[PDB]
Amino acid sequence: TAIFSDRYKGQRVLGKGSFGEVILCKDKITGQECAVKVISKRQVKQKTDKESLLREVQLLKQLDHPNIMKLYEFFEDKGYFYLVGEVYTGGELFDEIISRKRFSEVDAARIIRQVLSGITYMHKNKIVHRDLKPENLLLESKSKDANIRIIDFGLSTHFEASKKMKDKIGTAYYIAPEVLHGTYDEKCDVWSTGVILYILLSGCPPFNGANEYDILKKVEKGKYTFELPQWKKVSESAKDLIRKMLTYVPSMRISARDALDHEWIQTYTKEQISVDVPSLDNAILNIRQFQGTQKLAQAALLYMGSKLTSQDETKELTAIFHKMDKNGDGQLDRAELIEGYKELMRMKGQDASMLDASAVEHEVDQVLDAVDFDKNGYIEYSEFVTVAMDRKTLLSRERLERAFRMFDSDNSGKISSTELATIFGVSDVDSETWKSVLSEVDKNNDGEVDFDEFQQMLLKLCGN
Ligand SMILES: NC(=O)c1c(-c2cnc3cc(OC4CCC4)ccc3c2)nn(C2CCCCC2)c1N
Repeated sequence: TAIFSDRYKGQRVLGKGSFGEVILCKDKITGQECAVKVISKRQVKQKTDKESLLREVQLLKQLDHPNIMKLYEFFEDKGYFYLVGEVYTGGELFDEIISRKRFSEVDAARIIRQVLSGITYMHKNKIVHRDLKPENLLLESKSKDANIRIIDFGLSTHFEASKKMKDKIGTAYYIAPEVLHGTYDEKCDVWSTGVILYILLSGCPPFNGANEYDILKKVEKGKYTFELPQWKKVSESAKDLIRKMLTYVPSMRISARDALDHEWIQTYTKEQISVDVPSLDNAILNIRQFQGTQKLAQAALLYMGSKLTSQDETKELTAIFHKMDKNGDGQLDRAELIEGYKELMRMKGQDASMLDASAVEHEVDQVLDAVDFDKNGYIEYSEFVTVAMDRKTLLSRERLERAFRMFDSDNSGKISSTELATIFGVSDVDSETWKSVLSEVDKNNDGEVDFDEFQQMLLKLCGN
């Protein structure tokens, strides 16, 4: 029976998505590139039986639509599921939108119709997304006219979502109230799209709050308004469609297919009237701020997670090498470093990157190539542990710095206390807890932090 790494080698990590890591992979015979989502059975519960999931996979492989991620293969072993799909290189939709000089109702209507078109297809095949949100909208290439490909259609029905805030951050804004209460059908995906439409035309979520529970509460009540200024530049036709997508009771809410037939869509995507239509400069400003904020809270949580993983892995790795070293010499040699590093993976797992014994050998060699002399030599294990673990983290430590640079749009070097309150609110860190931590790093501060102080705060929030 077939095995994933007999067919694909890993070329590099693309990142961290719902339910697992996504790795850029390459067929060892054809040289075909693919994006491979790797779901750890230890980290994720399954909601269905094996049978039901194999059926859903078989179906998904046969579906085809230009706005839906194409799935090609599926594998399973002891510890993992490997979902193999087409690589897209244009990145998250909202990350491209903030890079934009001009945005109008026409740009929004082209995007929305892509999304609706992909959904209506999937609904005719009886597949609900359930967790539709901006992160699941990838652009196909780095072109300007790129198609939108919706990722993750079908996963929520079979895998139990993380309760960890590092993984659920951003979700509450887009969830349909009926999902909250348990009785949901395909119409939930219209809601979520309705929310994404609202955000596209105003740059503010319709249901908003200081922390996840406060967001959920607005959502379950289902009230929002169009009274903010930027709703002045927007057509009645858009607000009407939003209204019907944000209709509380699902059976009264418009279907995806009927949304595609709505006047706003008819009008704004006909690709004639575009030259005459205002750019929504306020909305795009608000999205830039919304996005920066979301990516910073996300980087903070990952960085804290990575410091904890690192602490855990450093001690474990050190224990494996000590127990290996009958020399009692603290010296260690290459084949053993690999053997121990493998024994680490054995029990930790955690590493989509280390999908085979050969991935490991090469990571050992890269560590040794940053280290001193004689790759093949008898080596002192403690110094190797330091460098191996730094390598693992600093991608976090780097992404953290980068997301703080991006968030600091005016290049002041600082984030104000109010900005922190927002950042920690979205990260669901208790106010008293961070204020407390803020006071212990800089006991003289005046309500703003530099990057080094912000980093020290997060270190103290993860037990350091
Ligand atoms: N297809 C790709 O190009 C991907 C993917 C991605 C996302 N979801 C997937 C979901 C997949 O399978 C499930 C869809 C039905 C089963 C298979 C591959 C996937 C790849 N994430 N990513 C990035 C991951 C880091 C965050 C940016 C997106 C890609 N570039």
